[PDB]
Amino acid sequence: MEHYDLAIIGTGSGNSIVDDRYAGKKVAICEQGTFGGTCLNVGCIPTKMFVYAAEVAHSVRTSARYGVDAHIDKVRWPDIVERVFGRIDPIAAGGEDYRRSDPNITVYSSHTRFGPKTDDGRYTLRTESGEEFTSDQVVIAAGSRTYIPPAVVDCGVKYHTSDDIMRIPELPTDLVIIGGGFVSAEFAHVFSALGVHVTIVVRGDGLLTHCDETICHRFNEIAATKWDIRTHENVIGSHQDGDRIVLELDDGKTVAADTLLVATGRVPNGDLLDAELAGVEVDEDGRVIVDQYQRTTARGVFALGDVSSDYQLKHVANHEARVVKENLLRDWDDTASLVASDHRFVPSAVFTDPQVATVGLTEAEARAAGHDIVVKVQNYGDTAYGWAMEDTTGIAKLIGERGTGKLLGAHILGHQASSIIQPLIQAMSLGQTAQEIARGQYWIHPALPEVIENALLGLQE
Amino acid sequence: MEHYDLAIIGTGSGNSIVDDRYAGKKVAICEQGTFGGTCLNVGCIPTKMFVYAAEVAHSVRTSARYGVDAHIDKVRWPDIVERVFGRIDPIAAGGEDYRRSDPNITVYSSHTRFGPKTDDGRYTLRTESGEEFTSDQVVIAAGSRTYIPPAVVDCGVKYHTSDDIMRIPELPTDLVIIGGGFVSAEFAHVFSALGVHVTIVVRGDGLLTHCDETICHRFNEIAATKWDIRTHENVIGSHQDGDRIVLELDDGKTVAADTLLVATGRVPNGDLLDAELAGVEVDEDGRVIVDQYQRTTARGVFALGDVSSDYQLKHVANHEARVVKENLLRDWDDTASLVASDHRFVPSAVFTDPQVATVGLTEAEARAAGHDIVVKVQNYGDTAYGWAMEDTTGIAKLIGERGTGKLLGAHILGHQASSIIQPLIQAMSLGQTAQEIARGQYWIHPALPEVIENALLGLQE
Repeated sequence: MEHYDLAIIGTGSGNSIVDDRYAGKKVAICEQGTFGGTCLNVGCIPTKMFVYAAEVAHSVRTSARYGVDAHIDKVRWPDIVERVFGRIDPIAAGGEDYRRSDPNITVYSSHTRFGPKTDDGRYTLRTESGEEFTSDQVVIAAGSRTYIPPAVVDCGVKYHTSDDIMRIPELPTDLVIIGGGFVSAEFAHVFSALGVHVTIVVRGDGLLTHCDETICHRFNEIAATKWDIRTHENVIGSHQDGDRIVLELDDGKTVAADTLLVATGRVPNGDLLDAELAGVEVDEDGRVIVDQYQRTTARGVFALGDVSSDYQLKHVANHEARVVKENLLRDWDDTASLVASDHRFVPSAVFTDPQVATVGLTEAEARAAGHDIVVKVQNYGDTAYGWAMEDTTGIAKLIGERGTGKLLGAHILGHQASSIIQPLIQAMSLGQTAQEIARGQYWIHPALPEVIENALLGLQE
Repeated sequence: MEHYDLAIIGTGSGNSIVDDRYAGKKVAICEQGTFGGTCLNVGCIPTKMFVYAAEVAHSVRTSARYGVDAHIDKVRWPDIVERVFGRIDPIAAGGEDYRRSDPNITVYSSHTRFGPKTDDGRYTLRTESGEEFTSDQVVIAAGSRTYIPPAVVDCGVKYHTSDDIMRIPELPTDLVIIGGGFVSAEFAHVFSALGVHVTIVVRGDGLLTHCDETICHRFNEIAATKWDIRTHENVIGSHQDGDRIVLELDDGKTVAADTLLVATGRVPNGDLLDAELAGVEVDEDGRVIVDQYQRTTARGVFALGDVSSDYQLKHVANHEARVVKENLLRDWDDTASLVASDHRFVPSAVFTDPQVATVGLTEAEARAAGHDIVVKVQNYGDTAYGWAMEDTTGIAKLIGERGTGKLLGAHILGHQASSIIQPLIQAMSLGQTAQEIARGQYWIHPALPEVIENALLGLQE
């Protein structure tokens, strides 16, 4: 019989768990699909890669705006796909040899359930891969999986999410997109920059109704002038009609396009473990119960982001991986000095046209929290940039508590959003105020971040 | 003869100093070139404006690397120039009435100069503009003035600096550029992106020998391949030969090109004021002497910016104007509440191909300060930005003191250098330690600012 000291499933951040410290144990990291979890092969890392191809293919489109003329000539879609996913296929087969070919660890193939605890209290793990093995401690990453509404299970039309549409063999002539959220808004810009009309069919009223209000506003009012935005219009079902896919719409007006897309949201993958038997709560989501220290209800076993966090992102996953790989040594005894995850302020970034990056709380949140607010919206304009790009619609909305000047969540759309929210992230996370950032440091001028200046300067303080 | 409560020489930042507070006094100003100083009319706002047109004209050139095809098609040089200077011609004569006619002030013309103090100790100021008036306090902005070596008085060939080469009627077919002193080599990229061979002729050894050593190195060793870089070889004399100008070199290398450029450096403007009579020392440079509080040697009179400071930039000029506009009221008595400028770290940004941004001290300087250092080189590469863009040549130099994990100057070159040094600028200003900044906050994954991540992570701590 085989038995390890520590086990892992997903390796989004689960490959970061293996460190020194242990260095002399038996470890298994049974990964089911490509080593890297959801991070490198399907989720965060593989995205944002096509984005630069799209950004060049968009700057050529907008070249006329800057006294420049440029032609698309030809689109090397095969070369773009091989440049993106020809980079992460051998590297994927690299973090796997880390824990297969190399000694004190051994990894197997897909499937990793849970089994009844042994009489001596150890954790049982089951592969449907003709094998069963127990261990002492097992941490679960198991990434996340995109979710398709029943409209696809009533037909069988070929569907694509973030998992596969980046490796589609051909560039469509006309594309359908459904979903208003994180996973769906990137491909709209990414593809439309490469010469395809996309047809957005959401389930609410507009795109991404779970972000900033005064950012949803001016993202709707630029997405309308590029993509076909159908509002509610709940897709009732689909029926293929030869070539060209046609979905049936809530108001009868059936919509047609070449290729399909879905990705309305994600769900964690804790259910597939049947942890109900091993005394672990999963709670419908797949989220798997944890706490501050990512500690579940069973001993020695833990979980990480996506599968468990309240943010399905890799930075929170890395902090949770930090506390996981650290807490298997500072035993569950001392709830102090056991090191807890940072589940305060986190940034989210959706790279579309234009980019968007948010952090902290929105106006609705702080108004529901009872504080009086000094919100400002700085136009990507009055800076010495703005006019250099003829940027008319880019904005950075910054929220701060009055009296003291405590910034509480920024929301920026326009050129350079992620590398502009980062000063605001730094100020947010560790006891920085607002004026401090404003007139306590130089802003190079005419550097891009100058917006923050007029974003912070004009506040109450 | 007249006497005012406040006088000014130049309104580069002089339009911002008179900022309420007084609101009910008599104020006089003196403009020689154009109301608005060098920022709005010649310096910061321009130069960097054409840069985005050039950067689009460079992304088209590099599109081939990313499975993209794009054409140079057309350069709308007249439309670019009118798009640039259609912003600073009416606004210059708009922000000027802001501080000249309305609502209780009077400003005069021509170059002004100090005159002998009156018997009651008041400052006399002389405009060659027929009229003369004195005052009680006078601030000197006088920006900075471009400097041409004697190399031009031995020829008479048409020469261009930052003042005018952006408003040249046509775009040359082959261009020569001289000057390596002040951070001038922006126009090299700006023009070469628009289809003209530029010929750099320095006076030292390489381009801009007053920057970081291991950055001058890897910037010269890409500028050699993109632009025609002629090393040292002091031109001295010149002789124009029709359209294409040919300079005669001491070593025989006659250089040829259509249009010329002259950006070897700038010098402060204290000499032309003959302020020597009104008791203010004009040091060797021609500069205006001040100190922490921007306090010169005569009372009530002050100076700010490049005309007096040791930094020829507009952000430091605006901070010095910030302290100035307040210190004209808090008399020299309380030197503790007379408030001082922040003259530690200052950021510089040179917008070329690619951009570059520096802050604090370089490695040589910090070695001259006696600290043992934990320098890191991030390489701008294995991060997800360079991983998606095949970014090979961008770099980030981070300097830090050992033991505690301090910091002594960041230096970043690449696509996004100005808007990435700003988190590092904020970290510099207020005692954040490398350890704190690294994993004490979230950094968006996958996103450009991840470059800072492994720049801080891969350290002694």
